[PDB]
Amino acid sequence: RLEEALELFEEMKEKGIVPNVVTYTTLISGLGKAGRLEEALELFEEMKEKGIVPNVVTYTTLISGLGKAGRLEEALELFEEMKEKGIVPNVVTYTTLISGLGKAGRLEEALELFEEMKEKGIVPNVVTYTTLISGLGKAGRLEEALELFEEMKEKGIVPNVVTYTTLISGLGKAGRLEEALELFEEMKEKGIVPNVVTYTTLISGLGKAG
Repeated sequence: RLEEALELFEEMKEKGIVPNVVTYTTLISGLGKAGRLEEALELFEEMKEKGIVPNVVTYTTLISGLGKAGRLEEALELFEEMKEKGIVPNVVTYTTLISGLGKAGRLEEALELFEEMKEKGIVPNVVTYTTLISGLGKAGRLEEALELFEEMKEKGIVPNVVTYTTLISGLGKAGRLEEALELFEEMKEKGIVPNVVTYTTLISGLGKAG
């Protein structure tokens, strides 16, 4: 009921009443999910200016939408600022961040973020994983992409088609046909349908040998 809440908020302000950090955090959350970013920004400015101290939720909602927007430098600004004010970031902040840093080809920083997130005792997820592995493979760092795949399984996370297609394509280009094979089999074991790219690269390598 976000539009009603807003009407109420305007009526509140009009009769000269002080907004509370809670009314602000909920408004920023609703505006953020509603995908209407900039409005959530105006509200962040009223909030900072009126001296209200934001929670971890205002920061996470903003950085999530900021990342999807592709406004990485700003999202980062926030992330750092939040860190200063002692607000300890959750899994989503990190995920949106590394997802954006990967989409931005700023890999090693995304790496550092992952190591930091693990250091702060945060739990990486299937999104943080598939994104980091796809990032490593896309940059030709196949070896690491592998290690990370393995450790991702080691934590019981089930990869999806992307991590597979990317690794198999890389292994196929690389000439490590045997592993690309066991991996093809393993990815069938889990019942997922392979991609056209996997098939063609596989037949191409399988063909060029034996």
